[PDB]
Amino acid sequence: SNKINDALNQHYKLNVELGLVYAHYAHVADDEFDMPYLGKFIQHLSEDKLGVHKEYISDYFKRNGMKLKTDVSVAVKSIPSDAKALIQEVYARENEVRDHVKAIAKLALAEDDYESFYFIQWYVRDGLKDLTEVDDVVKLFNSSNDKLIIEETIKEMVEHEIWG
Amino acid sequence: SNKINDALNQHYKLNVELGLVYAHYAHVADDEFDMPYLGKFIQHLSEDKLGVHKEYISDYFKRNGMKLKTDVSVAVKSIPSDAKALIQEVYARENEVRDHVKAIAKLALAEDDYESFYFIQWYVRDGLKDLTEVDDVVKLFNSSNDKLIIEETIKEMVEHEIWG
Amino acid sequence: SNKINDALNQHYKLNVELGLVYAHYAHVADDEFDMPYLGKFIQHLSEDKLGVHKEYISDYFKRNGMKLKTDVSVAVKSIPSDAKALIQEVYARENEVRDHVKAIAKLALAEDDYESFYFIQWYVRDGLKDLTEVDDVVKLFNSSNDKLIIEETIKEMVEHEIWG
Amino acid sequence: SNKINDALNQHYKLNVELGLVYAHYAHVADDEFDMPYLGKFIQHLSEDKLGVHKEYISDYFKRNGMKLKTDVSVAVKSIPSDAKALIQEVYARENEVRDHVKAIAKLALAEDDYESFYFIQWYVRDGLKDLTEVDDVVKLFNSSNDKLIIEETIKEMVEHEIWG
Amino acid sequence: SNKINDALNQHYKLNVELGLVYAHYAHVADDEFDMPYLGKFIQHLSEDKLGVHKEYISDYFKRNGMKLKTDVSVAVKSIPSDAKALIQEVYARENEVRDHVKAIAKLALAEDDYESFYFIQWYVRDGLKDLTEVDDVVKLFNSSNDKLIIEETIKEMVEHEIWG
Amino acid sequence: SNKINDALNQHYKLNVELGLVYAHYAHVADDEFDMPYLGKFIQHLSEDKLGVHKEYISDYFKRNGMKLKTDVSVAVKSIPSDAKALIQEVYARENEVRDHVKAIAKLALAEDDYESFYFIQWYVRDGLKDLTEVDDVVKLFNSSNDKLIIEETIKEMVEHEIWG
Ligand SMILES: [Fe+3]
Ligand SMILES: [Fe+3]
Ligand SMILES: [Fe+3]
Ligand SMILES: [Fe+3]
Ligand SMILES: [Fe+3]
Ligand SMILES: [Fe+3]
Repeated sequence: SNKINDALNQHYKLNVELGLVYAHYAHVADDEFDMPYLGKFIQHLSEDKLGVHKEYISDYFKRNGMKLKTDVSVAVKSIPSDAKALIQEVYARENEVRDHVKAIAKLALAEDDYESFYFIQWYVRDGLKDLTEVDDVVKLFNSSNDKLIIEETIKEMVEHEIWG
Repeated sequence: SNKINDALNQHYKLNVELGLVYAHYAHVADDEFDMPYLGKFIQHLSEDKLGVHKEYISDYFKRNGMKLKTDVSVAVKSIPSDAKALIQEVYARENEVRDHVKAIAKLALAEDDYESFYFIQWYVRDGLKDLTEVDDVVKLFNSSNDKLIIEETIKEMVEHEIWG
Repeated sequence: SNKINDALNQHYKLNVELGLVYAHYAHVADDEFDMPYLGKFIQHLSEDKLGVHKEYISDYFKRNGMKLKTDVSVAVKSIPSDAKALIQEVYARENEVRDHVKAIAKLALAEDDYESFYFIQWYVRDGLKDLTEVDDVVKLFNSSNDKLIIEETIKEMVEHEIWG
Repeated sequence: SNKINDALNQHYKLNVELGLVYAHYAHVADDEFDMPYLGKFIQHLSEDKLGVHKEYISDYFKRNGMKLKTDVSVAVKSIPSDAKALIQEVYARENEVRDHVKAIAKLALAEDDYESFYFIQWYVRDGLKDLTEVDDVVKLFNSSNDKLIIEETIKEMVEHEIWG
Repeated sequence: SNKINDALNQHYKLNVELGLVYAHYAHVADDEFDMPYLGKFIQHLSEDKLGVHKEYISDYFKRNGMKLKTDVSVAVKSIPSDAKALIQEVYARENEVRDHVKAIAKLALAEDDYESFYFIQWYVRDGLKDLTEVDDVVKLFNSSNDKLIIEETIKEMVEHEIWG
Repeated sequence: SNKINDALNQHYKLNVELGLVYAHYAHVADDEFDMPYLGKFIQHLSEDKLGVHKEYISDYFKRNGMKLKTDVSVAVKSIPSDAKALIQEVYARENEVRDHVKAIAKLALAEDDYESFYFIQWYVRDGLKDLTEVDDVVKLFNSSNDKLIIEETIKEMVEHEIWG
């Protein structure tokens, strides 16, 4: 089936682009907003987005017999004003990748291709896991106004059976 | 100094592009040329190119006070015919990054910016180290004709005080 | 060469004077500004400035055959108003010692005296390391207004491969 | 009481000056008189003179409520002829610091300031301890004429309940 | 570049010749001057001169792509009169190899060949290290006149972070 | 006896020359014939030829009362075409040193100098041991034609009561 091929290629592309964008956001949050631990958090997100999230697609392509296509285009020319807008933008990106994964899963189940469904279950779980991990931090900036308190909270954060 | 800034930005861009290209080459060498261990070798190269090689530039920029710029554009539309041409192309890329690093070091020393010189010494070493690691394998395909012998050699390979 | 001798003697003198000044600043920050941990931080700076930073110059003089000269004159008759101005003054002193080291390195390389260059590389690294360590704390007083939060941050602070 | 303040400030100044002078003497004894172990001995003396001997005064000032004053002036323009005159000069400096401490203790007891007396007991002990440690070595150069025998003796030296 | 090739070939030749000469001097100091430990010292020097000091040049030639040339010519027909002249001659040889290394480093930096500079830094350090190790012993024969005292000193000698 | 002196001096000279020649052959076999393990083998041979094989003669000369003479002259201006001719030349050198040792032993026994006979027994054993070790490898190139198989054999080789 070529529809699953196209959808998984789109997901590969999206994952690479998000990895690079998150890396840049982590750097700019460390260098300008004077919050190194928000930088470490977004850097861990970027590493997970550039590692297993695309290595698994490459491996599945090796295993079932599809063709891979590399095509990336990223140019970060705009950044938000403070840490709150930055973390809300990261949250929106996660909320979008959730819907993309849902669309791929529906397409796979409508093709009678149950190996691809069993494959995409991992993503329909990890999407919610990571969105929750990011929402836990976007909730912080609604709770206090001293930067160092939020810093220590995120520090102790970085220091389940269904989802986790 | 802005010249060092421009040169290091160019190096950042080059490193990201090479990382992606090497990842694709590793996959296509595993999937088509029936050599998984050449795939593992090129994958380790891609990981080193996408990790520390750009994280160190990001950290140095954080530390001295320069501005980072993300701009990538990669589209792999051509691949070689057999493993020998693939490994020779990888070798050529390494031979090019060597010259790029040499130019950066000359520019840094001609600016009276000795912190950047002390910083780029690491790269003028790692360039030769990695070029040697790749030449060791491009020498293999001039020595035998059975694929599995080369496979076992690379397997035992993956299994100094100045350079290393 | 006598020019390198004069430059290294000037550096010896500067290091001794900075050691004493930092010791006094640590005491006055402990006794008046009610911040003992800022005192401990500046005391560790003073110890590093009065120890190895001049012992290494004495050793190099013993080793290559130059003459040492002791001449100190310090009189701290003015102190800043609050901890922020104190830490900014410490930062300025670090930013000055950086330029002094850069000048010595240029002079050494222009003399064809490569042993002195290999010797001063240690200083062109440690300058950036220590300036970063002090900037990390001068960033704190732009982030909060409760003294004890900054205290706990510095406490957990006191509790790399290129630079560090 | 301000008299104790003045006396302890004088002792602080004297200790810093002696520290620097002893450091220079250690270097010149290592570099010219071809005796590295006499250098190590005088260096340990200089470290003890520049460390606890003034840190304790700084701490006591923090604790009782007096003001500290930093004012140093050292210029070593003359050095003795051989190791014997050097060690005799060090001995004379110790014999002088003994009398200075005795004067401070008398002044403290004549003021009805018994905390300062309890504080200065440590110094009236350490003075005799260190003078004895130096006399043990100035006795050596009255016993032999081979430099290396004295060297081995001092080496094994560097390798009580009332005083010690 | 062929100039660096010629210079490194000259250094290879010089190192082999010095190795052989030092071996002969060690033997003759053991057999005639009745000092076995001076023999052991000079033998360790000869081993370091014949081992890594030329193996590293061979390895660098393998690594960058230059050609090696073996041409040796040694004939020890004259020896000094006592141990003092012997150790002073060894010292002079070290003082000469220092200048040879300095010339090679200048030539490398004037060619814009920074890999050779990074390579020769090791030698510009080891030269000073070894010259200091030999001067420590040539200082002994200015301190005493009993042979066995010097023997025990050298015995305990044979029994840093920048240089060492 | 001076005849034994002359013969042992000749053996000393021969051993030094063979050491240097073998070192060069090891390098050229690593750099040109693309066989690093043959290089390691010949390097171990060169180390044994330059170490104990001449240190024992130096020690025996110290012990019985003869005079040592250093005179070397080597110029490697010709090398064979492939690894087989190289290893056959090494074998011929071993076959020659065997006969030289036999001649020395006959001369010693014909002089009624039984200490020299007891001394040379070690060499009349080690000659056969080393010739066998080299013949084991010159037999390999008569058994296969893939370079990497021979490589793995020599690798596992490098990884008795009369002779050994
Ligand atoms: Fe994830
Ligand atoms: Fe690398
Ligand atoms: Fe420091
Ligand atoms: Fe003391
Ligand atoms: Fe050495
Ligand atoms: Fe042998």
